[PDB]
Amino acid sequence: MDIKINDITLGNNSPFVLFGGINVLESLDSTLQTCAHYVEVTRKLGIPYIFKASFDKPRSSIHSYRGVGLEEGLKIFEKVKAEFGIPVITDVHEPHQCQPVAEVCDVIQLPAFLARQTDLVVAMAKTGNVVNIKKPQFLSPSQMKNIVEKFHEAGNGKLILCERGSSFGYDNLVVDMLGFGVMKQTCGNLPVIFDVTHSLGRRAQALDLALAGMATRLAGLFLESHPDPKLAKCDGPSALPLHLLEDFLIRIKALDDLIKSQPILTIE
Amino acid sequence: MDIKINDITLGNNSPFVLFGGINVLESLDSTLQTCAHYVEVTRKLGIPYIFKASFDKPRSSIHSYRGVGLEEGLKIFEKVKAEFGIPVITDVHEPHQCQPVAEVCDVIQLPAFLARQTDLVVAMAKTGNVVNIKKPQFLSPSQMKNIVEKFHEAGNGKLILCERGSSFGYDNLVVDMLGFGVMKQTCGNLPVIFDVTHSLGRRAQALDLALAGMATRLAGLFLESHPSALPLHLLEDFLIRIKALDDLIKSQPILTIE
Amino acid sequence: MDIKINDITLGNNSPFVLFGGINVLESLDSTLQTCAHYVEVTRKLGIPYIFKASFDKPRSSIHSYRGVGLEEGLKIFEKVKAEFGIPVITDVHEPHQCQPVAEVCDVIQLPAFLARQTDLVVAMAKTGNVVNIKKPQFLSPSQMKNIVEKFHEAGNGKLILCERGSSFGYDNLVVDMLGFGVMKQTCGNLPVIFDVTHSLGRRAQALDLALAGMATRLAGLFLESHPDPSALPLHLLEDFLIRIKALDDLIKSQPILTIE
Amino acid sequence: MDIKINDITLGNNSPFVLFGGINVLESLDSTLQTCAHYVEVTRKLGIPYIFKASFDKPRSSIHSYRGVGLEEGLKIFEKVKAEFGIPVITDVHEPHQCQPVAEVCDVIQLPAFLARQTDLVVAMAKTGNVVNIKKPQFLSPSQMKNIVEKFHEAGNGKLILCERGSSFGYDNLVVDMLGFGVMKQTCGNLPVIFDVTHSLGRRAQALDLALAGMATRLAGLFLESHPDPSALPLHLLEDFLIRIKALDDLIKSQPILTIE
Ligand SMILES: [Cl-]
Ligand SMILES: [Cl-]
Ligand SMILES: [Cl-]
Ligand SMILES: [Cl-]
Ligand SMILES: [Cl-]
Ligand SMILES: [Cl-]
Ligand SMILES: [Cl-]
Ligand SMILES: [Cl-]
Ligand SMILES: [Cl-]
Ligand SMILES: [Cl-]
Ligand SMILES: [Cl-]
Ligand SMILES: [Cl-]
Repeated sequence: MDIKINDITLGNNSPFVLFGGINVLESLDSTLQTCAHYVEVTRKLGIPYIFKASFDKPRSSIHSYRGVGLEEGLKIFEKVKAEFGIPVITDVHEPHQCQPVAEVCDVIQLPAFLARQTDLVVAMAKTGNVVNIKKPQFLSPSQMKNIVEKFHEAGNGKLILCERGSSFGYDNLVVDMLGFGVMKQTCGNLPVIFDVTHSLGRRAQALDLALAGMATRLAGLFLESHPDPKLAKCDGPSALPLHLLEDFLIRIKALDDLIKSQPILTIE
Repeated sequence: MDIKINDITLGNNSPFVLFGGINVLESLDSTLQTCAHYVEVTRKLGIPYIFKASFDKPRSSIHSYRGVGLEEGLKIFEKVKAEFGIPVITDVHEPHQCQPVAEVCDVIQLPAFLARQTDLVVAMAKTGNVVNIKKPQFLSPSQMKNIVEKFHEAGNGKLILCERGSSFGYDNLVVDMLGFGVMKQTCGNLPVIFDVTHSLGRRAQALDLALAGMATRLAGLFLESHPSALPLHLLEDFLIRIKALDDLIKSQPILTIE
Repeated sequence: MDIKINDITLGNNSPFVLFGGINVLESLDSTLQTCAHYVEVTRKLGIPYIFKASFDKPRSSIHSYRGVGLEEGLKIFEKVKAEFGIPVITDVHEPHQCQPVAEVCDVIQLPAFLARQTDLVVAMAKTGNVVNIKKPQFLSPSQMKNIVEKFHEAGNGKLILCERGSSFGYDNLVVDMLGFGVMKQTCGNLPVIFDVTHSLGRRAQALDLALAGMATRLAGLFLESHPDPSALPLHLLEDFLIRIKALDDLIKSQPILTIE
Repeated sequence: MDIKINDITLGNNSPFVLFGGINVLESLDSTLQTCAHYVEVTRKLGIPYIFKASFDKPRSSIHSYRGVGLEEGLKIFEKVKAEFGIPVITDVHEPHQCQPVAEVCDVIQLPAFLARQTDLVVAMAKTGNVVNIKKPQFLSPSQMKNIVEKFHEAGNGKLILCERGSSFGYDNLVVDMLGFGVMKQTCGNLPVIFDVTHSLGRRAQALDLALAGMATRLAGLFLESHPDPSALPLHLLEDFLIRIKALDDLIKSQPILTIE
C-alpha cells in the first residue's frame, strides 16, 4: 500500500523517501539553513524529501535544552513549508497537540515511548494526517500489528512503520534486518522506513547500517544530521556531519535504485 | 535509605512490605472485598501492607474496559483508606493528575513506559509524595540512576525502585537477580521492590520467582491477585512462605563478599 | 528423580549437595589443602559435599597453564578419595578419556561448549556413571531435553542438569530463575543444580545469586573458590554455606505449593 | 588483507566469493550433481566459487544420518577438485583430522562449537591452509580477536571470519550488521564472509538477509542449497546470485566513505 504525501509517493516498492533533518529545533535561522542544505542536496540527486525535527524533546534532563515548544515550533514549520515547498514531519506528545500540529505538519509522529498510549493514538488517528509510528526497542515486529489495529479502529489507515533497533542486553541495540520483512507481511504492506540515527550510538557505521537496511526494500530512510553545530551533546551522538549529506545519499540512492529495478524474487 | 509511609518503615534491611491488590478498579464493593482479604491476611501474618490498584488503563485496546477514571477512583481510594486504615498506591500518567491523586494516594507510581517523561517526573516530584518508579524492561539497572537523578533535581528523594523484568529477545522477559544489587549500590540504597506479577508468563511460577527475588534482600514485594495474577484464595499460603524467607534473610547480617 | 552418589542422595527435594572446589588441578598438596577446607566446613555444617576440579583447561591460551593432565589428574583424584572418603567430579573432553576417568571419578561432567557433541555424549553414557550436563549459555531450558534424550538413547539416565546463565546481549550473562522450573517440568524432574560461579559478574554478588537460585528449590549448588572467573573467597566458605543451608532447609521444610 | 585461494582473490574490497554447497556429503553422485549446478551458474555469471560440504555431522541425534565420514569424504572432495578444478572447503573436528583433511581441502573450517578449543586451533594452524573461523552465536565481534590472536600465535594468519548470527533470547538468532565493520576494524581487516544459511529461520528471507549483509562490504557469501528449512532451492541459485552480484558490484565500485 502506497501513501501520498503531497506530490510524494511513499511505498515499499517506490523510490525511497528521505525523512531528514535534526533532532530538535534550535532557532528559525539554524532550521532554514540546515533545511536548505538538505533541500539542495535532495533536489540535486532527485530524492523525495520531508524535513524532520522535534519541537520538544520531553526526555531531556530537567535544566537542559528541550526545544522551542509547540507555538514557536509550528511557526518555524510554517516558514520551512512556505520557503521550500516541502512536506514536514514532527512528533506529538499529548492528545491535545494533535489537531493543531496536524494543521501545519504533514506527517505526525508517534514517539516510540508513547507507542502504546491509546488516547494519543486515537487523537492522532482523528486528525486524518499521515502518521509515522516509531517501533519501540522492546516491541517485536509482530507486536506492531496491534498498534496498526488500534489506528485502523480509530479510523486512520495512512500509517508508516519506522524501525529503530531492538534491545540487545543492557545498553545496546541491534537492528534485525528480518524484522522489515515480518512487518511488511503482517501489517498489510504499509510503508516501512528505517531510522538509522536512533539505531546507533555512534556515527562511524551509519552508512554501512543504512545500506544494509535499504537493501531489504524499504519505503524510506529517517536520518538526522548536525545543524549549525552545537557540539557538547547538543545534536545527538550518532548525527551525520552535514557536509557529508551528499556523499551519503548518493550511495543510498544508487543502492535503492538497483534494488527497486529488480522484480521481487520469492524464495519457495 | 529507609522511607516512612505512615506507620510503615520501608527499607532494604527491614521486614518486607507487601504492595498488593488488583490490576484496575472496577467497583467499590469488589475493591473493598478484595482489599479486605489482603488486609485480613496481612494483619494476621503481621506483614506491612499497601493496597494497589490503577484507576485507568491507558495502554489497553479501544475495545476493552479502561477503569473507573480519576474522579471515581479517588473516591474508592478514600473509602479504602477510611475503612481499613492502610496506605494505598496508584499510577499516574499526566502531569495534571499528580497533585489531585497525591492528595489521596500515599504512594504515586511512575509507569515504566513514561519513565523518562520529564514533565511527569517533575509534577510527581512536586507533590512531595513517596514515588514508586517502575523499571522499564528496556533500561539497565545502571540507567535507573538517571531517573533517580531527575527526581532529586526536581526536589524529591522519597523514591522506590520497582523491578519488573528485562527484555530478552522478542516477546519474553527475564529478571536479572543481580540487578537488585546493582540498583542498591548505585542509587543510594533506596528501597528496592520486586513486581513479580508483571515479570511472569504463567502464574504457576509466581512463588518460585517471588522467593528468588526476596532472597536477594529487598524492601518489598509487588503483586496482583484475582478471585499473571495470583489466585486470591492462595494469598495466605503464598505470604507465609515469603515471610518465612524474608524473616530468615533479614535475621542474618549482610555478608559482604570482598 | 533422585540419584545416589555413594552415601549422598541428590535430588530436587533433598538437602542440597555442594559440588565445590577449584578451577584446575595444580599439585597434589595444594589440592589436598583446599579440599581439606571444604571437607572441614561441610562436615561441620552437615552438608553433603562432592569435590570438583578440572585436570585440563582446553580453552586456555597457548602459553597459559592448562593443568596437570589426565594421568597425573586421576592419581590426585585417587588420593583425594582415599584421604577424605568423598565423591569427586571432573569434566571430560574426548570420548577416549571417558572410560579411564569414570573408573576414578564418581561424577563426570559434559562441558558446556561440547554439550552437543554426540560422540562425547555417547561415550560418557556408556560408562554408566552419574553425569553432570553443563547447560550452554546459548541453549534454552527446553532445548536441554534434546541432550537428555541423547543420553537416554545411549543408555544412561543418571543425569544432572547444571545451570550457568544465558547469553544476554554481548559480554553479559543473565540467569533466568524460571528456567530451573522449566527444566524440572520437561526433563522428568532430574536433579537441577546451580553453577553460581560461571554465572557471575563480580564475586561480590555470589551470595545474593546463590540464595536466589536455591530459593527455587534445587538439588545442589556448584561453586569454585579462590586462593583467598570470580570464585568465592575461601575464608568466607563457612559463612556463605551457613546461609545457603539455612535457606535450603527452610524451603525444603515446606511442601511444594501448586499455584492454581 | 587479501588471501589467495588458487586463482581466487578473497578480500573485503574484492568481488565477493561464493562459498556454496550442501549441509553434508551423502553420496558422490548427489555431490557431483549439486556441485555441477553451482559451477555452471557461477561460471556463467563470473563469480569466484568454492564448493562446501561437511563429511560428518557431530551434533546430530545418534541415529540420524551423520554423513559419509572422513575417508569417503576426502575421496568425494578429490573427485570434485578433479572434475571441476575448483577449490573446496570442509569443517574439521579433531586435531588428528587436520593434516590429512588439509592435504585435500583448500580451506579448512573451525566449527563455531569448537571455536575456543586451543588444540584444534593449533592443529589447524600447523597445516598452513586457509582457515575459516565460524563466529559462535554467543561471542561478540570483539571476542573474535582472541581467536585470531591464537591462530597468529600458532603460526597461521590466512584467516577468514564467518558471521552466522547471535543469540537473541531463547531459540532465536539476530544478525548484527554492525558486527561486520567491528570485525574488520579490530581483526586487521581480515576477509569477512556471511553465512546467510545458518543465520536464518525461513528460507523466504534468504535474499533480503543476504543483500543486507553484502551491502556492508564483505569478502564473501556462505550458503547451502538443496533440491526441493533454511537451504536455498537449487533451481533459484541463478536468480539469487544475479541479485547478489549486482549489489556487490555496485558497493565495490564506490570508494569507501569514512564518516568523520
Ligand atoms: Cl525522532
Ligand atoms: Cl526526548
Ligand atoms: Cl524505544
Ligand atoms: Cl552504535
Ligand atoms: Cl502496576
Ligand atoms: Cl494499561
Ligand atoms: Cl516496560
Ligand atoms: Cl577451558
Ligand atoms: Cl556456554
Ligand atoms: Cl557450516
Ligand atoms: Cl553437526
Ligand atoms: Cl554457535
